[PDB]
Amino acid sequence: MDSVDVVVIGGGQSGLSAGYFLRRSGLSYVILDAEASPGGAWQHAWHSLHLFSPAGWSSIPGWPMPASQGPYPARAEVLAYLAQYEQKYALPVLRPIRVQRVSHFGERLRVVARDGRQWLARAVISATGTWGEAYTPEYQGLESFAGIQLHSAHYSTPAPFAGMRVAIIGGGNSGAQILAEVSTVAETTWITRTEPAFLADDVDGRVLFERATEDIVMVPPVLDARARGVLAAVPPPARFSPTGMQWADGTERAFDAVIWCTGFRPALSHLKGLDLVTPQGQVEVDGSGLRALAVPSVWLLGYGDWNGMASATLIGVTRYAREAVRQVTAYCA
Amino acid sequence: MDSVDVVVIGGGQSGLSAGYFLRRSGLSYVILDAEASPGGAWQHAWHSLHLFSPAGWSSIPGWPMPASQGPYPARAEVLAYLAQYEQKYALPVLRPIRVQRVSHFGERLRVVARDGRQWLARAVISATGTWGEAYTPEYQGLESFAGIQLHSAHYSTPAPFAGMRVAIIGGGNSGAQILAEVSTVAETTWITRTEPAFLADDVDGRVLFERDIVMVPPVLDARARGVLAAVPPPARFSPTGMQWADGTERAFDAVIWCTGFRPALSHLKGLDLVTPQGQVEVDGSGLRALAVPSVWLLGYGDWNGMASATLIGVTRYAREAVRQVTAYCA
Ligand SMILES: Cc1cc2nc3c(=O)[nH]c(=O)nc-3n(C[C@H](O)[C@H](O)[C@H](O)COP(=O)(O)OP(=O)(O)OC[C@H]3O[C@@H](n4cnc5c(N)ncnc54)[C@H](O)[C@@H]3O)c2cc1C
Ligand SMILES: Cc1cc2nc3c(=O)[nH]c(=O)nc-3n(C[C@H](O)[C@H](O)[C@H](O)COP(=O)(O)OP(=O)(O)OC[C@H]3O[C@@H](n4cnc5c(N)ncnc54)[C@H](O)[C@@H]3O)c2cc1C
Repeated sequence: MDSVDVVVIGGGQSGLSAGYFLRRSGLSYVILDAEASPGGAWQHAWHSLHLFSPAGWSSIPGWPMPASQGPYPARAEVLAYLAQYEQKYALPVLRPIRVQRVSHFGERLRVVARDGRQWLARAVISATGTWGEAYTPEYQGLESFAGIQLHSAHYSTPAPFAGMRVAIIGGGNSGAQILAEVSTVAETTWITRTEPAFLADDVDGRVLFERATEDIVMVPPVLDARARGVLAAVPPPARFSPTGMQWADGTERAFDAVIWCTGFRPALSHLKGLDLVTPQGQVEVDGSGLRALAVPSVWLLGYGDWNGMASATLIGVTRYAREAVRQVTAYCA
Repeated sequence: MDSVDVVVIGGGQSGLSAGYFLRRSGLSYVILDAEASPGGAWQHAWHSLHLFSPAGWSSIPGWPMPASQGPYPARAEVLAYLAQYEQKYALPVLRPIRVQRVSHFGERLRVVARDGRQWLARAVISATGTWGEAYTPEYQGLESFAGIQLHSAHYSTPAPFAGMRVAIIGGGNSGAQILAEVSTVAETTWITRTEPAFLADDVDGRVLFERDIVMVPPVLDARARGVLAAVPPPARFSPTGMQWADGTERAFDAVIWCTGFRPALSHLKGLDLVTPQGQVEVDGSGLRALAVPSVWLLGYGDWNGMASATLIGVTRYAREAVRQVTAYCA
């Protein structure tokens, strides 16, 4: 049972960012991550994925992302970056470890792994991301649909959908990008809640970051899809049928497959039992967005806007990582 | 959407055995497996694990296990075997693929992967093993125990248990072996339902095939260190330990469940094949499913053939299953 000052849970961009700042502190720490390789959830993104901002705009603290081959970073490059980042700062990343549970051990916290390894931490920084909690909504008659379903989290390639009629549900960047790729081999139908909003052709995802005083980027395959005229959105249906869907007015479309691009929740099963997870799947944090209210020794990092505006982006996590790390450095004194 | 005659789900020793025979049939087939590497659930066994029979007695069809360095095969050798086995027979193993669902598509079956890939099969041989469905029983007050728990499926090394009081629950070969290893660094207590029965010192796991727990070297050792005393189940758990019928209390820092597994058949839910006992209802041969004739099952344990869930004993059922389906495809 190692005693450390800080345990960081999750070894993605968020955890590596926390790491960079903890290195410059005087504190003893470790970073626990469940994956086989470095790179967080990017290891699970689909093959064609590219970022929506250039390398300079996709960089975490200190060492920036190397310039990419094309205008936008490819999935591969993001992995290469995050790999080389750990080495560059020789960060204490133990991998693979699945943290099962964090629980009270007197004044400190006890972090337990699936295989019985244990750590004793004065502080914990949860940086586990969202990929692990894919969200599918509940629609009437869904349990009856005979076709194929998957979440965007497991989308990989358009091939399997060749020649099918396919519903893409969700109107974010993901929906748009996957719609773009699947429309190349399938009769496609984009189902969105509100009619989608595209940024301008001459601008990129850095814009979403610039709203940090407090929608979807025209990345090349999206430009292409627009030009092929497949970016028409339709409102949600009313019911699912065994073979398709049905709308308010009674119009019926058949589908062979459905791809849920309906987002994710924070992956905080390891904090259940500390009673920190709200029924909305978040935690209640202080005004800085970072520190948990019900248990002062737990900080959270990188999860999304409730945990800091644009914290769930490469560029935007840096600020909160700094703040979280100086906050805990104070706590350890 | 590939049409094949037979889809084998699971690329462990069971699936490779089904594979060996399907190769000698004239049939088109494929083997889908979820893991990163070959070797099935042996990739997940703990570091010190050795088999309880020699190599000759741990072999699947055709090409036998190479002789091992020591008297019993080590985890590493088992993986090496199963790796080379696939190359030797150039078996059609697609990996990694997670089969989500098998469902009716007219006369045939439709096998669907998590990422949308699809196959159209006249027949399906489920060989997904048990590792994926670890079983922990439900004891009173368990939710309250403050210490550490894991199933044997995630046991790895004794180090984390150094200096603790530790309960080992389950009295199989696993319990015994894990007890043997963890007793080297921890005050240990073996909790079993039935007082455990050891085979004789001069015999090994081949005996179990000739139809309880084998005296493999670390177990001999543990016997000699006097740590193989079993105790009956407790009555309830406390936050810091357990309590027996008579009211005696022992404290524990950790608990390791060696209480077995169920068959991993989530992919057959929805065909309504999975009994509430976690099995499926099969014909007299033990292999073919009753409620859906196009589904065979292989390697899952005694209900699916005596000693089917062993390296040596799966061979027979693989052959039988494969000749059964070869008949069905005609
Ligand atoms: C399709 C898609 C496109 C995106 N595009 C962009 C983009 O173009 N630009 C951009 O800035 N952002 C983008 N993001 C968002 C954000 O950059 C990613 O979500 C990124 O994955 C978040 O990094 P993270 O560390 O917060 O989460 P992750 O990278 O998911 O998480 C890090 C790690 O924590 C580990 N973990 C979780 N639980 C445990 C546990 N119990 N024990 C140990 N380890 C654990 C996980 O396995 C994972 O390795 C995109 C996201 C998606 C889904
Ligand atoms: C601790 C322990 C010790 C043992 N010791 C011995 C011994 O000494 N001698 C002996 O003969 N036997 C022993 N066995 C038993 C048996 O030999 C092994 O259990 C073996 O792993 C069973 O072979 P299998 O192929 O049926 O299962 P596995 O090897 O677990 O299964 C093969 C594959 O099915 C895959 N799979 C599951 N679901 C899906 C899906 N939905 N889609 C795609 N792929 C899937 C799994 O990923 C897995 O790789 C032992 C078992 C255990 C647990």
